[PDB]
Amino acid sequence: PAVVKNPPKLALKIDRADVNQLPRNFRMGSDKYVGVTKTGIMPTRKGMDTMNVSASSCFSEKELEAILKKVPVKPSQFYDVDLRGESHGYLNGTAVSWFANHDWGNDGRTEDIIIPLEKEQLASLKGSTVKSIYRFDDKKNVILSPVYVNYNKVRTEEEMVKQHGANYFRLTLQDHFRPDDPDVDKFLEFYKSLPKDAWLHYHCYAGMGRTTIFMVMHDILKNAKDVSFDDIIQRQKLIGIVDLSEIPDKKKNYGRKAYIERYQFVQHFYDYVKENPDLKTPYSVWAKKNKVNSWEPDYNGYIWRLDTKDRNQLPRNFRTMNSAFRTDVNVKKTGKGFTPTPTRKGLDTLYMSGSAEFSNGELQAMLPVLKQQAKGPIYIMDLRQETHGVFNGNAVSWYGLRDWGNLGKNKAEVLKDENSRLNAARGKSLIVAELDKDKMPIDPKPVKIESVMTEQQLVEKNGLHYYRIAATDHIWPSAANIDEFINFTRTMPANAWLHFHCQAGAGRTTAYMAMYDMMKNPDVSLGDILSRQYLLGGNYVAYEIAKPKPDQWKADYYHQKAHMIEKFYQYVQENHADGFKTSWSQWLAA
Amino acid sequence: PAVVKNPPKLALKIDRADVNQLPRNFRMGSDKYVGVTKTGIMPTRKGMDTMNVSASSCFSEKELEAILKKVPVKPSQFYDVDLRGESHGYLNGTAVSWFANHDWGNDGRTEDIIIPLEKEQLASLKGSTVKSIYRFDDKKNVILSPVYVNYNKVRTEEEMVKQHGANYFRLTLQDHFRPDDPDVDKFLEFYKSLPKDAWLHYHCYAGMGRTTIFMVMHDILKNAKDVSFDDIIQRQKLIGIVDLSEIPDKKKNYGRKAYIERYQFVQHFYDYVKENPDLKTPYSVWAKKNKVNSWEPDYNGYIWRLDTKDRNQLPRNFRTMNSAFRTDVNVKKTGKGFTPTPTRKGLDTLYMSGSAEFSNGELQAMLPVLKQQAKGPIYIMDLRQETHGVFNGNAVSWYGLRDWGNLGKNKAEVLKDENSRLNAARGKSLIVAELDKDKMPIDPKPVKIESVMTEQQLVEKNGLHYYRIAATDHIWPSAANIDEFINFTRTMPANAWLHFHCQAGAGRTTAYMAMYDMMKNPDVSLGDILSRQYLLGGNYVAYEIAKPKPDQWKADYYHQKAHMIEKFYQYVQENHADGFKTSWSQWLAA
Repeated sequence: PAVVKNPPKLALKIDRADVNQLPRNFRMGSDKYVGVTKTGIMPTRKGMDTMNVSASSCFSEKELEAILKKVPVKPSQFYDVDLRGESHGYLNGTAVSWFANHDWGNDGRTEDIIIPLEKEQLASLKGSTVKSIYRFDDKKNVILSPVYVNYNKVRTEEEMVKQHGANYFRLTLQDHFRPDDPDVDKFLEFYKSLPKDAWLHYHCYAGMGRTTIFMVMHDILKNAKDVSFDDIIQRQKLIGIVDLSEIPDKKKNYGRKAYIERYQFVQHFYDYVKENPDLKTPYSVWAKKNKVNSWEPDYNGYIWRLDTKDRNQLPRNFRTMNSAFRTDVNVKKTGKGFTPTPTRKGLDTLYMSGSAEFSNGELQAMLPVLKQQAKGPIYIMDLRQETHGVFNGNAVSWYGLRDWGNLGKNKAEVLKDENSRLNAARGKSLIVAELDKDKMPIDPKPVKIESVMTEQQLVEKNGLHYYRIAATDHIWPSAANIDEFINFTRTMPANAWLHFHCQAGAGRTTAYMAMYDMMKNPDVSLGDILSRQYLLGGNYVAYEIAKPKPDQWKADYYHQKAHMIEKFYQYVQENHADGFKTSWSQWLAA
Repeated sequence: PAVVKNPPKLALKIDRADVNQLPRNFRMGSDKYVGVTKTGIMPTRKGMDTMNVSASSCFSEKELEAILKKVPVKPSQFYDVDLRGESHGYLNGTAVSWFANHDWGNDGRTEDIIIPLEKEQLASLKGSTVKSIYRFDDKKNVILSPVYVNYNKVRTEEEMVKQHGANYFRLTLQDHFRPDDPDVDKFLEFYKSLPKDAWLHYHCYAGMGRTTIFMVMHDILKNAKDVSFDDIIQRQKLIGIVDLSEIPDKKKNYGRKAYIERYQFVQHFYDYVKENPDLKTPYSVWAKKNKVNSWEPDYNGYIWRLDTKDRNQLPRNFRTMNSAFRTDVNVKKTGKGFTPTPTRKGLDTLYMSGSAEFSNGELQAMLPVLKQQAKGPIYIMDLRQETHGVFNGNAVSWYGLRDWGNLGKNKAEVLKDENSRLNAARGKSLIVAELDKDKMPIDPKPVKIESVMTEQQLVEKNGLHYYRIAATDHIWPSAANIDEFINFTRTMPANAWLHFHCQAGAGRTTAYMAMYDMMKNPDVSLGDILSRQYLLGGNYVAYEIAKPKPDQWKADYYHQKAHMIEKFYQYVQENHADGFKTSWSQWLAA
């Protein structure tokens, strides 16, 4: 096969053809030493025979059978530890994956985006039994001219391994680098919970880098108290093929730094198991305490942001289902299915409005407009996970990088944080600033906080009702959050009017309005729903970034929304009849 | 101007046209804040007043004048701290440099190779008066279309600066990376040695990256006990541009790691200054102690290598100045001036021979041949810096990476180490192995060491005289080692026969034989001497690698030999008259 001259950014290619044999670089913790150390003295073998571990490059289905046959245990005691962060899966028994230069197909992505993206990429292959798939050169690490592959099974590595009665565990590690502290913590949690008779098999693509890191971690976990670090490093070289302490002249600049960083990492890991036999205190906490921690971003709040100043007029992006379509249309900000002329039916019976956050004056201005249109209990649906409130009549919020100050907290932890911080601000002199295009404060100056109340106190004091859903800014609403919404609609009053809002009244606000709209009008088309919600004043829920520039971190999140809003529409179609007896979370299990 | 579609690997380009003005990104530790921090809160300015520091991008000669005229001190209290590792210089008042992708013109070179390489690169321009010099786009860091530059003077940044009465200090740092621990030590030593009214000006190419790192170090050094780490990081951004704590979304994989590594480095530097206000413990020592040290190779010996087995025959590459030229001559192994038919003038009376190391048996076979051609006392000149000796009749050495086991040691320390290790091995049983092409031991098996002696004891026991020069393997002999040799020849008998040897009989051996040949025969040209010495069985001293692969670390050292051998020649021509009154070191300094 010839080398592809103009390879695409991301190309699906063959990893391993289905062959009956042990996979490349297969090896066991009890194998004999091959070759010699630089001194010519063999390192001790102490503890090697009882580690119950193997490792290899990635494997085709038939190669996995050979492994299961070969290892001295039953599939139920076998755990496949999948270390690849790049997207991969199986066409029948053939292993495949999406390749980008340096095997950085999912470069910079987090696990919560990688696992779902991969599921989708594999899903896009189902429903066909023939596909053009590039070939690959292992030594030159480049893609080669394609060949058609016939198949009738598309599986993730987990589905495939489970179907042979074995276990599975994934880590989405970028090729060429040591794992970050959070992944080490995730791995140690998995390892601490295993049955004492478990057999771990590590693999990545080639079977050397990442896999050697983990074979050394395993060895350290089993024998650090009895064997030295240098002996562990050398014996893993002798039964595998990589010596982690080796920094070759071949490696320069960037590459060289990654080799050094991975070698220092296993040294820190060694020192960790050595000073913490019980693995009680987390690796990340230990590393942090000893200043050898890896870097992670911090999303915690650091500044009171002014969301909107008290003024007497409607809030930004305000709209009702009885509002006129917009004038400032821009098709470049729309997406799949946007017609400039949606049906607009069911809208008058849809008692729903939406807007950006509101201050005290903006809320006064809304009451008359809503009272005149409403025909039942009016609810303000606050969709903000971030801590926010009211300072001297102005809407403020505790802002952290990416507005993710409460990421990871449950609803109750959010409320406790919210009540706590707002209170701690009462009466003090604090900076409350508006943020510019780059999120830096504008002409910040301290100000005395006279009054402080939650948005709920402000809403109820004005005779409206209130319901909080702590949805994270910039992302598709979580499964639990969408269900908390559907549940709420089960028991809500008769002709309840729902006014949705987040920080700007675009992202979360429009996604929920669109979903509510679909629930009440399963006769309208997904395209019409999304189009009307955008024409009214929200954004286009299915919008995607055309040409993703480097600094556009939202790209994958927009894509995730585009995909899930359509999955929601299909949930409404198959479950509204029942009255949604099947919850969205349950339905997702299909 | 326009971008070049295919620039040469290394391309000479313009850094700064000569203009009368402050250089870009010029700033002073006393400047005022511009912009805000993310919290809206400004960091204290404590100590920023008395740092006596400035920074900027690289500058043209006129821009240096603008700086000197601008700072509040006289040229004599001014220190230009040049952080550029890339080769740079001046054509008249215009700054120029040799550019390679990512500005890694000298990627992986040590300061010992760089400073002289740069001097030779700049010298290569001397003589000519016109040069087509590529232009350069700062915003995209790409080589643009060439212009014709006319100059009458070529200078190093050091020569240009001192001519303006200022002081100069260089650190050869690679762009994009934090400084390594040994470079930090070298900086701390420079720093500790300064008068207290010194003005330090830092610059790299753009005035950011490397420069920001040292602006932050400088601040830390002057105010660590009074200002927090976070404040120094923020206030340095307010007067400069770059915020070191910022890891931007646009930085991925390799790039992102570098940003992180530099930010962690200034944090460790901060802890170090905090804990060592007196800067007594070197940074590297402290870093190793705390396990936050940067990685460096270990050249220490670790295995007894079998240099040459006790056999009865002349040693490898044996040869005399009465010998017959080689039959297997290879021109790909020669170089500038290789006549395949060089003179013979002054040879029959040079009284010189050479060869690889030798064991007991090979010395024996050598005596008869020498004692027959020698018309005076025979001296064995052992040119090995590495610790070696004789085990059970076999020539062995204590081999460390690159055979640099005694790197950085003086003659006395080398002999002390040699006696210690050789004696320590007597009686014991251990590995003495021969090495393969990868320097790994071939079939390592322990052996009992019955007898042990130094090469000196072996030589003197056989009635020959012994002299030792500790020359480092693979490189051009040091100025001190060359002078130690000249001095020896001035005190030896006029009929003395010198037999040089190293471990292979090629590198060090031929360079010294060639230098001696030139000293006795100032009449014959370099080419004759070098070819003559190659034909006789040595190697070509001016040999260079044609298409050097990334794994051939020796390329730059061969280049250095080819350059210094010619310089030595010019030393003879100008000093053979008075009998070398001025030493090679003294001359070199000119």
